[PDB]
Amino acid sequence: ISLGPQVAEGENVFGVCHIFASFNDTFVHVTDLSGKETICRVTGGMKVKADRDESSPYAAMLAAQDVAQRCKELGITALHIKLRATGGNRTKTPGPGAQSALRALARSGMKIGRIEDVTPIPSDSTRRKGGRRGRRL
RNA sequence: CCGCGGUUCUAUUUUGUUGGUUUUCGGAACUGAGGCCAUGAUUAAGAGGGACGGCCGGGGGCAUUCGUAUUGCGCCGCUAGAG
Repeated sequence: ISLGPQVAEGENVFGVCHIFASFNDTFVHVTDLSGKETICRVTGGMKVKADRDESSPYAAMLAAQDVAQRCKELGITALHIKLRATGGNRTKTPGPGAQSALRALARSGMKIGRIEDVTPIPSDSTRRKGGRRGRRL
């Protein structure tokens, strides 16, 4: 009770941290072992007010620390991690804020379980946006 | 190729007293049974066609099935952002 379980010292509680680290934004989302129930979600867009640094490591680590103190407020100790890119037909790589948010969570008194990639990879996608001539800049 | 059967006609004869001539008279018309030919098919193209045997191949047509992705929908969670 009291915003946490009654688990003894012998066993620790495992959360799940979805790090949707794309370009232009990074999501850190802590949930239970099914993901059905959520504890906290903080993103760079709601942490920086410059509209450009939504994917910056500066805003990403601040998001990670905020969900970290909230997780400790709920007594969450261990944390399996699911890293996720944009996926689909678009980019399949994590953005800049993945490593900063990951490092911030470790250094904020949290424990780390297993990191796995849940990036959506199509067998073969639909027509990707941009035309056949690419994005001529 | 060689002889022996097997048809229709025809240059000439002179069986000089006319007549009848035998003129098969000579040769050419159609053919059956033969003999002989060393009897008679160039080779099978590092040309081609076809067959046969085991494969081989995102070759093609039809039918069936699997995969996540994307988009949309319905609940649940949570915050004011998301893009």
